[PDB]
This record gives sequence, C-alpha cells and structure tokens, in this order.
Amino acid sequence: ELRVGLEESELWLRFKELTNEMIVTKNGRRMFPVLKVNVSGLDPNAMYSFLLDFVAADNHRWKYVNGEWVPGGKPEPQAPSCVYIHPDSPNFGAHWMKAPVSFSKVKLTNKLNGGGQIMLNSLHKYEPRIHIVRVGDPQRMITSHCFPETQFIAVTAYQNEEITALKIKYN
Ligand SMILES: CC(=O)Nc1ccc(-c2csc(N3CCOCC3)n2)cc1
Repeated sequence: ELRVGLEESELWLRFKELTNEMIVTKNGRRMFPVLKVNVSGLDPNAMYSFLLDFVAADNHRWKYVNGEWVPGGKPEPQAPSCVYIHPDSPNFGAHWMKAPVSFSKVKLTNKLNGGGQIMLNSLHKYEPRIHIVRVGDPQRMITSHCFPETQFIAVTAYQNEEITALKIKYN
C-alpha cells in the first residue's frame, strides 16, 4: 500500500508549536524547514511525477497582536493555483523510494514574477500538499497527501521573535 511519511516531523512541530511563519519575497524565498517525505508502495517499475502545492487553511486572514496570532480580517482573493514540479520528475518508483524526496528548491513569493515559484498571500495560512502523478496513465491517476505538521502563515517579515530565533537556531 502507498505510504507517504513526513520527514523531520519533530522539527516541523517545534515550529508549529509557535505558529510557523514563512517569508515571501518579490524574488522568491526557499522554505525552512524544507519539506521532505519518505515513500513506499509505489510500483518500482512505473514512472511518476511529484508535485507540490499549498492549500489555503482558513476563510480569514491572520494578524500578530500582543504576541499572539488572532483572526485578522477577511481573506484576500485566492492566490492563483501554482504547482511546483519536483525537478526529478518524471522518474521511476524505485527512484522516489530510494531515499527521501526533498522539495528544497521551491521558492515562495508574493509577486507573480514567474520562475516556477509559488505565489502566496501574506498573513494567510497554508498547508503544503504533495501529489503523485502516474506517467502514461489513460486514467490520469493522481494521489494527494496533506501534511498538517507543516502548516504556516506566509509573512513578508517574521512577526514572532521566537520564530526568528528558531529559524536561526536550527538553520
Ligand atoms: C484524476 C485527475 O484529475 N488527474 C490529474 C489531475 C491533475 C494532474 C496534473 C496537474 S499539473 C500536472 N503535471 C504538470 C506537468 O508535469 C506532470 C504533470 N498534472 C494530473 C492528473
């Protein structure tokens, strides 16, 4: 059976405890932690592509007030659906199962200036999601997994000084 496990889940949870934040910039910013997953139960002989997108978590915005995150207004219109294609795609099941799959090069932006980046609205919460797409399949089978440990609020600058400190501590 197909199993996709989050790697470094305890590191993600140290960030989620504080409410995790990821910087978005005009030119794009890599994530820390990096999203990495282990995979078993693909057909080692078949070929798949791996995709990453970011699902909006709430029907409202957030704001950091008196040291706490609280509901911060109505949401901005949905960011356009951008998908990040894992650079190893397409590849054999055996390739994806050989070692954890890392999305270390994805960049998050708040400006649609292209470059295979993901556009996010500042002060909104997102949950990373991975899709596995079978190659050459007339049914276009796709399997999708969410990772609740990895939820974060997109920000143009860190709000929580503890997040700023944790980002330096572990990176
Ligand atoms: C059942 C069903 O809805 N299937 C399905 C839906 C969406 C995709 C999809 C979305 S972007 C994509 N790419 C991007 C280019 O490289 C790999 C393929 N594939 C694939 C299959």
